[PDB]
Amino acid sequence: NALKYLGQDFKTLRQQCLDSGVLFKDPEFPACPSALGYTQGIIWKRPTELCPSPQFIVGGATRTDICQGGLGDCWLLAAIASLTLNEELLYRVVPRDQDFQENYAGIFHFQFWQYGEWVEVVIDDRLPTKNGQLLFLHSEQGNEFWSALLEKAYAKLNGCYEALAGGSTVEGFEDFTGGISEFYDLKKPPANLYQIIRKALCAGSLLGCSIDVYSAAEAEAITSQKLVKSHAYSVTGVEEVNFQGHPEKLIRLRNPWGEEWSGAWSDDAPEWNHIDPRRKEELDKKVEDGEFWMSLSDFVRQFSRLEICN
Amino acid sequence: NALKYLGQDFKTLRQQCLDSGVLFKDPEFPACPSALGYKDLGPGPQTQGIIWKRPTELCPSPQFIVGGATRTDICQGGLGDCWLLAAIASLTLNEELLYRVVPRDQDFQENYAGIFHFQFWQYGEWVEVVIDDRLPTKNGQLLFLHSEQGNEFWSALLEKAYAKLNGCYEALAGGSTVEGFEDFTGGSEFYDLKKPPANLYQIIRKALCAGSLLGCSIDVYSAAEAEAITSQKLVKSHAYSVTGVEEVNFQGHPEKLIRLRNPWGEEWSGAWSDDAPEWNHIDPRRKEELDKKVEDGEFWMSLSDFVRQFSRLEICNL
Ligand SMILES: [Ca+2]
Ligand SMILES: [Ca+2]
Ligand SMILES: [Ca+2]
Ligand SMILES: [Ca+2]
Ligand SMILES: [Ca+2]
Repeated sequence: NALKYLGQDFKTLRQQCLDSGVLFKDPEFPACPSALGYTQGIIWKRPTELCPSPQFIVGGATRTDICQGGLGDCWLLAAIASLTLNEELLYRVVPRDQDFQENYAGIFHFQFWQYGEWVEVVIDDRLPTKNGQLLFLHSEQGNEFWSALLEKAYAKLNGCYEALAGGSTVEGFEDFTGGISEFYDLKKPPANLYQIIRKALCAGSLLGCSIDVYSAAEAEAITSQKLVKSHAYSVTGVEEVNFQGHPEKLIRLRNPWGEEWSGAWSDDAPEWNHIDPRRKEELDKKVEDGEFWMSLSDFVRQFSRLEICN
Repeated sequence: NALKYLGQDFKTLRQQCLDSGVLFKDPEFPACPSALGYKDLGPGPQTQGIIWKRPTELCPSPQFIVGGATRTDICQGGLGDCWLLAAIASLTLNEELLYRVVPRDQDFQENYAGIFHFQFWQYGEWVEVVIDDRLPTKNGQLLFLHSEQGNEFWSALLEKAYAKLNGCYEALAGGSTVEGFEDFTGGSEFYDLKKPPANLYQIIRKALCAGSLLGCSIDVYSAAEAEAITSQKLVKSHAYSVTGVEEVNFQGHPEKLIRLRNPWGEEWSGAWSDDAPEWNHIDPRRKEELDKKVEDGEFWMSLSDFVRQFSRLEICNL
């Protein structure tokens, strides 16, 4: 039974609002510069003000819905994308019976992991905007707001949105479910890296990776093959194809921007025409979406580290 | 051997500076508003009149360590990084590990070039972080972490290297971990003090002797109630170090006592407090041993009042 953060109860607070005919304004996280953590013309808007018929979830709560905005919370967002592949645990963190029509009182709740247990966090649905548009996390589908709201929820538990940026975890994700964070030096990898990744993905584990830098000015810089440096990616898959008379190990990556690697095994790359055309159809998706394949060899050369949250 | 953060090598950068006859200025963490933070320490009240000064500009003869690297040297300044500072205070009770994080062959005399290094735990390994010794100051004083001995600077510099690794000083405030301390050495366990285990005393004692890091705090139901002070001088929503357990004989029975330290360096006013009358009712030697009368942040409580007053105990087993 989850701890109520600051003793706020979603159900009793929603009822109070509904009965009063008001929308929730969270006294513990005001729509103020202190919630931002710091940029002109930021106005807080509810989804019901930006849209006539806002949806909480459209076509399922998926990684497609994870596009980073003007905030350096890549690790959190690559983590949420990874979490979408573990559907049962995603829907612990993101309660599904939440929407903008039934019982709508401008209030939402999420469950996070803090201090060896589940914590329930209540928020109001005012979200920072600039120019009629969400500043921070948004979905590919503009009528969809579950991920915008989830991110505000993490920001609340971290003190402000800015505290979400820069680090390799956040409050609500530290030792998630009481599991073991494991890290692999990709420059000295295990011989069975492919299997360890495949097993983790099958187990509903969370995997991400980054490219280390040697200068603060090189952070977020983009390589000649369109990788972003010092930037958390999701590992979203692995497959084996037969290429040039031998097995060929592939790894699938997703940039939390939602928009990619231009090297071997990239979306429009020529290696896909030298495999079983059936495999090209199944694997080579040609969408500018942040998600792409690399060979596992190219993966270990380009990136510094693999993280696995078991 | 530890990974060098941003590829920065202490020994070769230090010699470059000595050979140049300059003092190191870290190009990767400028003594600028950016190194401070974004809201409570961003551009514009707590940051008005901040001057960065090296300890050599603050003092005529600055020291790195004076009479040991000990918890009395951890006094929190105008920055809400209490979990970190309770962690570091806790870590001072594990000497072997403290001196892996704080390399001892550093000073302000021989080889001094305004550069220091510390090793932290990041991504399942040790990381070495280099800093210059320019520290934030206001009104002629350190703003953030300082020692009780004003000529001592190891802990001030340590907290600066944590700030660097975390992006800025502000990044160290608010949390129950920080970059360089997440899953320290492969280590965390949490006890609900309102439904505690029968053997809690023994769990704590074992952990303290293992050289584990122990800490505790009081939860709030209101954000405004953070850092509020109770009628018995406890601070709410505030990281404390657990630094000791003892059993004394009191009113015919064994009495279990726990020692806590406020990382402000300044205390519980109740039973077993510094000047509490209970002490005059146990063996005089145990009183001289245990009852130190110093406003230093550190005090005893009975384990019974501890579980009544505090919400949660963290144990980070190394
Ligand atoms: Ca969707
Ligand atoms: Ca592209
Ligand atoms: Ca793509
Ligand atoms: Ca000292
Ligand atoms: Ca004292």
